[PDB]
Amino acid sequence: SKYSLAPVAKELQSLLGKDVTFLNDCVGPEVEAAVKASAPGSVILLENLRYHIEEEGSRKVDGQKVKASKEDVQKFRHELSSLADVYINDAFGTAHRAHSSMVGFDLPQRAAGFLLEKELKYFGKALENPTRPFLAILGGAKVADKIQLIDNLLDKVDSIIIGGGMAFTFKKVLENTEIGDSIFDKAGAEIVPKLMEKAKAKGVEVVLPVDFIIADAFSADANTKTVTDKEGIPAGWQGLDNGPESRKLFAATVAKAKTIVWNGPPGVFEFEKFAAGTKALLDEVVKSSAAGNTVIIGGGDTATVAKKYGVTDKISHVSTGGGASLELLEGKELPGVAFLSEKKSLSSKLSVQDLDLKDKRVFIRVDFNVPLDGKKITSNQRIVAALPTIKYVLEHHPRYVVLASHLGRPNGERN
Repeated sequence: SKYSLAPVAKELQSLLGKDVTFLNDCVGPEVEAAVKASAPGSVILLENLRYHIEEEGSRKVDGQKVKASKEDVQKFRHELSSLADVYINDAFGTAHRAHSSMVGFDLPQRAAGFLLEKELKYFGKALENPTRPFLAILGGAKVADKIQLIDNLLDKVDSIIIGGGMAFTFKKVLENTEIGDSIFDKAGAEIVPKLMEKAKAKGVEVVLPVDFIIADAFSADANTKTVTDKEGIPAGWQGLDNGPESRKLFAATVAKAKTIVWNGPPGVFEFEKFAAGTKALLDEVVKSSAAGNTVIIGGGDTATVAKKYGVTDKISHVSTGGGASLELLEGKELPGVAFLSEKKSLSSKLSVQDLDLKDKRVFIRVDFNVPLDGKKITSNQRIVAALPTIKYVLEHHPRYVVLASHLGRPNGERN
């Protein structure tokens, strides 16, 4: 079956050098029986949690949402729960979701794993107590979306680069720039003044692009040409990337920073033609961490850029999250994180390390949502990254270590 975690159990066994019992489900008498029948200290990997509608809580049948009742959901959670004495969450990328594997273990022995810990830590120090200047680079199509993100960041950054399609609303509202058919956010336009007034009151330098690579159609082979903000964008065109001067301007700002949080590329890097400002910005960000500074790449978007050009090892921290990263930056409490244990901060929270794990049935929600394109993993990175926690727990003599995760989108059904 397509979204089966079967290959992962196979890979994890070698990666661990310890036998891994793979189960064909995550809940049910058979899972409960197999687990109880495991040798002491065994490692067990359950089947894709999302084979069940009550993990997420709903699924879509022909574009028709089908939501599970709270009781069936509470049932699933109870079943998940019955497999463990200790619950460790090491799945940062799903922590912003109020899913069963995230918020359904009704037991006090709950803790964060090393990887989730790292995520919270990095984003915690940056937002809370960074080496200054603290620079935040944002990029995206919509500003209406980033309102709470931008607003939370102004309370902490020294400088903020706003690039990408969202820039245009900022540019048309503030400097009445001639944007062509560029993405304009009528809703965000209303709030830009409020946000700018806040930046001034806090001493934040807001850096916008001053020139743009414009296209006659939003496609990989559209006609392009460079224009400055002064020149403006004509009808039939739209900005899809940073211009040559906006890059020197962003590069200068990047150079000034001691802590950087990058969340959104400056242009459409997916398009070979509109990827220059991004490779440029990304080149700047690497030099900065090379010079010893703290560069954290958030999102999944920006993280894709780091991987695309192969410089992940050059960055202080590329977030695994994506929507989880974003929520941290907006300062929202993550469902799965507010679910964790005490002290309330990011840099805080109970950890695997704090709990007694000997003779304990240790359940760990890992991230084995590895990419596939050969009905076999194409990047076991996520699996490799999960090992320290697994290995830490194993080293502590547990009754066993039950592992759960999701993979792909089975859509609340086996597929």
